[PDB]
Amino acid sequence: LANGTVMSGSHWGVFTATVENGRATAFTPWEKDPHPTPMLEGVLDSIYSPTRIKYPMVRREFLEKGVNADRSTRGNGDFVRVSWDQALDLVAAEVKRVEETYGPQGVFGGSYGWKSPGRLHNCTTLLRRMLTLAGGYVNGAGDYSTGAAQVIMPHVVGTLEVYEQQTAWPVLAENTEVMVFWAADPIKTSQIGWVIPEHGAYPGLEALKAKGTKVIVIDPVRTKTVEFFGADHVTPKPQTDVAIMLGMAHTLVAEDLYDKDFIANYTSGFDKFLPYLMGETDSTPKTAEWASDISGVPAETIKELARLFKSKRTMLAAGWSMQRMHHGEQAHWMLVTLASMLGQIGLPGGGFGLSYHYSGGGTPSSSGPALSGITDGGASVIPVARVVDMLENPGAEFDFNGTRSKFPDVKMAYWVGGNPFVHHQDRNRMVKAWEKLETFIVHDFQWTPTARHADIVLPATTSYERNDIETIGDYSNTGILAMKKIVEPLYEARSDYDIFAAVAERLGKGKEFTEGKDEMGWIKSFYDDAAKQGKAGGVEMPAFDAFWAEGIVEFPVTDGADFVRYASFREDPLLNPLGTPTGLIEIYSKNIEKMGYDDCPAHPTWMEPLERLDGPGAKYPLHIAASHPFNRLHSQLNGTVLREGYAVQGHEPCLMHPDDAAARGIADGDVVRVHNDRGQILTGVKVTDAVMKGVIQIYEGGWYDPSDVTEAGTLDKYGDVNVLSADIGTSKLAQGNCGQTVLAEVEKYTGPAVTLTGFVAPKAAE
Ligand SMILES: NC1=NC(=O)C2=N[C@H]3C(S)=C(S)[C@@H](COP(=O)(O)OP(=O)(O)OC[C@H]4O[C@@H](n5cnc6c(=O)[nH]c(N)nc65)[C@H](O)[C@@H]4O)O[C@H]3NC2=N1
Ligand SMILES: NC1=NC(=O)C2=N[C@H]3C(S)=C(S)[C@@H](COP(=O)(O)OP(=O)(O)OC[C@H]4O[C@@H](n5cnc6c(=O)[nH]c(N)nc65)[C@H](O)[C@@H]4O)O[C@H]3NC2=N1
Repeated sequence: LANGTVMSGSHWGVFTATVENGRATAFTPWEKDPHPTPMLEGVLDSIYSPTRIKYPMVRREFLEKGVNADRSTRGNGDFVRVSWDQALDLVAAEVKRVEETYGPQGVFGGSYGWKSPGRLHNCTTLLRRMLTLAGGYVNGAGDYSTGAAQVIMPHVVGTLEVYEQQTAWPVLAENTEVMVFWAADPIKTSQIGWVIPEHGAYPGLEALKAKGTKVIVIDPVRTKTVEFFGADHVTPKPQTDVAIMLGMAHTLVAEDLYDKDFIANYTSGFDKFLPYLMGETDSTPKTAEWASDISGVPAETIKELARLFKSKRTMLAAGWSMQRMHHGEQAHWMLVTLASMLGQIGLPGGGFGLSYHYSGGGTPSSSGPALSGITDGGASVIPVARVVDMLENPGAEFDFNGTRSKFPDVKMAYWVGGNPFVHHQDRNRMVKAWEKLETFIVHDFQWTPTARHADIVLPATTSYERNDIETIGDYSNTGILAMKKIVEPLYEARSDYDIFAAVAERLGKGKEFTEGKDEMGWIKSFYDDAAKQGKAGGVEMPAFDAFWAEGIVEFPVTDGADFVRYASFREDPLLNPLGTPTGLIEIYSKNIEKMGYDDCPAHPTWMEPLERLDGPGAKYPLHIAASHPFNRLHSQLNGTVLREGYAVQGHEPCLMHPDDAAARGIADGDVVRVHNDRGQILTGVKVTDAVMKGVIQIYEGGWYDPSDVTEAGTLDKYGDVNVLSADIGTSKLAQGNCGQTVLAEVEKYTGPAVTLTGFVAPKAAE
C-alpha cells in the first residue's frame, strides 16, 4: 500500500494529504493559503464516514413493481443491493423508456447542486451530456443564491452584477472611510469557493481593521464579522431592510442632503420615485419614524446612519439573505437607489458591492487565461425553485421576467451533486409532490436524505479518488491546480464520468459521450487550451507533464489591484453608458411597468410579505434566520465528525435569545420542537444573546430525518429548517425562492424519545 503525500483541492481550499498504507490520514492546508477552513478535517472524514455509499442499490418496491410501485414509501430505507451491470441496465432502460414514452419533456435534468470543483468531473454537466444523447431534457434556470437579484439587476444597472468582480480590496483599504456589511457575514461565508477558494477576503478584512476604518453591520445576528471588527451593530427585524432604506432616503431628501448632480446625470426615473417616497401616492411619507414602526430600529439611528453615509467615503457591501425572501427583488434594487442618492458610485472606495462575502470577490484578478472544461454538447427550462410547482401543475402557465410559459409534464428526475431533499423549501409539500415521478435516480457518495428517497442509488466517488484540474479563485484566477488522485475508489464507488459513459454506451452513444478520450486525455486538452491562450496573452506556462509534476501554476497580477467598479461609467457616461435601455441607472423601469406584475412594481416599493416578525395578523412569534452554516457547506459534511462540535443532544442547533427561552421555560441544551402550519422539527437549543429577541437561528443544510415517511407531516428528528419554509416565488419577475421568509413557534420537547437514524447507512446498504 502507498505511503507519501499528495496535493489536491476542494470547495474549502488547496491541501496536502498524508497517505499511510493506502489510507488518507490527514489533510494539511496549503502553506500559501492565508486563512484555511476548520472544516478541512470534515472533508477527509467524508471519504470514510458511516454514511459513505458502498454499493449500487434499488428500492425494493421499485424493483418489484416499477411504475406501479407504492411511491409513498420512498425514503424508508428498504433497499436491495444489485450488481453494477444490472443497475446500469436498469438506468439505461428507464431513461430510454421515459424518452420514448413521454419525450424530452418527461425528463427533468436540472439537477441543481454544489457538487465538487473540477473541469472534467463535473457531475451535473456530465448528466446533461448524457441526457442530450438520450433525446433531451427539461433544464433549470437561475439558482437559489441570487434568484431575485440576478433577474432585477439587469433591468437596473444592465448586468447581473452579483457575480462580477468588485472594487479591489487594496482600493478599499486606502480610500473607504465607512464600510457597511448589510445582511452579509463575510467571516462565515468566505471559507468556501465555487472553484478552489484563495480565501482572499481575510487579508482584505484584516487590512480594514488595521486601518481603523469604521465598520457597521446590519444583521439580526451578532456574527463573527461584528466581533472581529468590534463593529457598530444594527439589528432590524428580518425582512424590513427595505423600510429602513426608504427611511434613510426620505431623510436625505428632507434634509436636502442627497447628491442631486449624480441623480441628474447618472440615473433615470427618480422623479417618478419621489412622489412615492414623499407619500403623495399613498398618504404615507416613508419617514425614518415610519421605518421605525416597521423595523424596530430607532428613527434617530436611521437618520444618523444616512447623514454619515452621505458625508464619508462609504462602501455598501450587501449579502444575499435579504433577497432570498418574499419580494426579494426590492432589497438590492432599493440598495442601488440609496447608493445613487449618496452619489459615490464609481469613486475609489465608494458605492456598493454585492460579492465581497462570496468566493473572494474584490481579491485582485491576475492576468492569467481562463480554463475550460467538459460541456454537455411545456417550457424546456423552468426557474429552479419552481420544481415542485411544476410537478403539481403540469401544463399550467407561469410568469417569468415578462414572459409566460407552461410547465412540462415530468415523469422522471435524475439528480447528481445536489441534495433537494434538504435544499428545497416546504419539505412536506415536496414529499407529496414527488409521488408524481415514476422514477427518481440519484448519484452521491454520502447517504443524504435525497439518496434515501431514490428509486435507484448509484455510489459516486469523491474528487480524492480521481484526477482533475481546476482554477484557484473564482474572481482572482490566482492559478490552476492539478487535483491529483489521493486514494483508490472505495467499495464499489465509480466516478460519475464512468457511470454516465456506461449508460450512454447502452444507448448506442458511447463514443459520442467520451469523445474517445480518457480522464487524462480530457485533462491535458483543457490544460493545453489554457496554455495556448496563455502564450498568446504573454503569460508563460509549462508543458503539461511539467505542470503536473509541480501541481500548480500561478499567474501574475498586473493592474488588477487597481480595479474600481463603475469608474469608467462615472468618468464618462457618454462614452461608457450602462447596458440598460436608457444607458443610465434605472430607479424607475418602464419595461417592468409594462409587465403589470402586482408583486413587482416599477420602482423600489415596500410591500407586506407573506409573513414577518410582528407583521399585522402574523400567526407565529419567531422569525427563523435560516442562513448558511458556519460548519458545513450547505448539507455537505453533516455526516462527519464535525457534527460532534455543534450538535445539541444529537440535533441541529437552534440559537435562542434568553428572553425568548425563559418565556417558554426552555433551558440551554434542551431539545425543542420548532413548528408552524407547514411542519415540525426537533432541534437542540443553545441560549445566547447573539440573536436579537424575536429571532432564532437554525441554519439550512440539516439532514432531514423523518419519523415515518408514510405519515403526513411527520416529525423531522434532526433539524432540516426547510420543513418549515414556504415554497412560493419572490414575485412574478424572478420567481426566486423565499427560503428565509419563515415564522414559527418553539416549545420544549417533552414527547417520547426518538432515535436518530440519519447518520448511519440503511441496514441493507451495510
Ligand atoms: N461556511 C459556509 N457555508 C455555506 O453553506 C456557504 N454557502 C455559500 C453560498 S452558495 C452562498 S450563496 C453564500 C451565502 O451568502 P448570503 O449572504 O446569502 O448568506 P446567509 O448566511 O444566508 O446571510 C448572511 C447574513 O444575513 C443575515 N440576515 C438574514 N436575514 C436578514 C435580514 O432580513 N436583514 C439583514 N440585514 N440581515 C439578515 C443572516 O443573519 C446572516 O448573517 O455563502 C457561501 N459561503 C458559505 N460558507
Ligand atoms: N432555507 C434555506 N436558506 C438558504 O439560505 C438556502 N440556501 C440555498 C442555496 S443558495 C443553495 S446553493 C442550496 C444548496 O443546496 P445543494 O444541493 O447545492 O447542497 P449541498 O449540500 O452542497 O449538496 C451537494 C451534494 O453533492 C454531493 N456531491 C459532491 N460532489 C459530488 C460528485 O462529484 N458526484 C456526485 N454524484 N455527488 C457529489 C455532496 O456529497 C452533496 O450531497 O440550498 C438552498 N437552500 C436554502 N434553504
